[PDB]
Amino acid sequence: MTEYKLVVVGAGGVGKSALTIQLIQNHFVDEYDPTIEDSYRKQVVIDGETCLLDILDTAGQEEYSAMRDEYMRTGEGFLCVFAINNTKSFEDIHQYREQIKRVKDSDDVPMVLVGNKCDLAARTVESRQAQDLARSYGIPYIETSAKTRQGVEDAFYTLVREIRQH
Ligand SMILES: Nc1nc2c(ncn2[C@@H]2O[C@H](COP(=O)(O)OP(=O)(O)NP(=O)(O)O)[C@@H](O)[C@H]2O)c(=O)[nH]1
Ligand SMILES: [Ca+2]
Ligand SMILES: [Ca+2]
Ligand SMILES: [Ca+2]
Ligand SMILES: [Mg+2]
Ligand SMILES: [Mg+2]
Ligand SMILES: [Mg+2]
Repeated sequence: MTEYKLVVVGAGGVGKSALTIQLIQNHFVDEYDPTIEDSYRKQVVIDGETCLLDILDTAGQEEYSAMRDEYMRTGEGFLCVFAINNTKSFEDIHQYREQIKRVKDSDDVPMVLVGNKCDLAARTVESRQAQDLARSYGIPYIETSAKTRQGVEDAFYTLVREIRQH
């Protein structure tokens, strides 16, 4: 069957792991344990296709990011995650996208922009600002909450749909 290799990237603490674990394991991780490099694999049916998701959950903390580029280079699509209550994480997205372009050696890489923690009201990134960023990259913007599950399946499945367009 088809395997989709997804890679989740973004600044430390934005909820990359919590999103991936909510998708795969159906619970919310409340604590913050910084990631080095973890992988998850699950067979799912997406738009009627039985396929295998292979998801790489990467480090956002600089200290734990050694060799992240070597993990990223295998990816077929990238979830570029920021938190809607973390303006710096949103600003960081451009540098993650530049890194993606470098590791894939391409200006045309399947990606989705994800604004996580949308259950929180300390919003400093308005939807329209992120919509505009995503538009400049030619990709969709989706908001998620790893805590409530809002948008979680949609974000990952949208990334699969973006890979299918390439
Ligand atoms: N309210 C709320 N908290 C969230 C959400 N997603 C993650 N968090 C919280 O934010 C913290 C960091 O989440 P985590 O998934 O570890 O972040 P990360 O991006 O994987 N960090 P790292 O890059 O260091 O591995 C945790 O305390 C987690 O519970 C969300 O959607 N809503
Ligand atoms: Ca594949
Ligand atoms: Ca929990
Ligand atoms: Ca390269
Ligand atoms: Mg993590
Ligand atoms: Mg503002
Ligand atoms: Mg699209």
